[PDB]
Amino acid sequence: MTLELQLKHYITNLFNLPRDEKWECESIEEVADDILPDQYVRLGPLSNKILQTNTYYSDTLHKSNIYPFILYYQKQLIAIGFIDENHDMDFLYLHNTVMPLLDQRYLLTGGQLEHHHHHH
Repeated sequence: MTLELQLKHYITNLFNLPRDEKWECESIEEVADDILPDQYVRLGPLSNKILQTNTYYSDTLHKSNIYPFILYYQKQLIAIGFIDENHDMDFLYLHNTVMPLLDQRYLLTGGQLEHHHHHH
C-alpha cells in the first residue's frame, strides 16, 4: 500500500514499461518554484521553500525521456509528478503544507475511460 510503489506501477502501466526493472534514486534539495510551475506556486507557502525531491532515472525512463520525482518535506509527502516527452507536467497527487488542493485516487491509479453508467 506504499505510495511510492503505486507511483512506479502507475508510471510503468502508463507507458507499459517493464516493472521488473529497478531505477536509480537520486536525493537532492531543490526549490518547489524552480521545479513546480508558478501556477501552483504563484504565492503559495512553497514559494522559496527547499523540498527534498527524489528523482529516479533508468534505461526505460531515459529512453522514454520521462523524469519522475517525488516531493516531500520533513519525511512527509507534499506532492508527486513526472515530466513526459511533451514537457507536460503530470500531477498524480498534490498536497500543500497547509491543505491539499487536488487529490484524486482514480487519477493516481488511473481511472477507467468511463464510469458514469455500468448498471445498464
